[PDB]
Amino acid sequence: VGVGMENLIISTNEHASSDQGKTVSRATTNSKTDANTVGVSISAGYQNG
Amino acid sequence: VGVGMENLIISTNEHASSDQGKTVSRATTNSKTDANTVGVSISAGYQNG
Repeated sequence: VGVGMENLIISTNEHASSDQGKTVSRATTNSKTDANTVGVSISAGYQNG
Repeated sequence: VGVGMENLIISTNEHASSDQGKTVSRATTNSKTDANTVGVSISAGYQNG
């Protein structure tokens, strides 16, 4: 009795995945600011004096 | 009866994974602001008086 092989079949055990996603968002911002400025200027020249 | 070994084969049981991803997004912003300023200036000098 002998055994002969006629075909070899390979099944790869790899895992494949796919993902699909959607996002919607809304943001609201309120801002409040105050500023203070102090300035000093010195000028000197000759305009008819 | 004796047993002799001719080859040793090692199969490492480590898990390898790869991931590929793409993203597209769009944002829209609307802004509204109001500002108020009050200023006071004092000047003193000598220009023909």
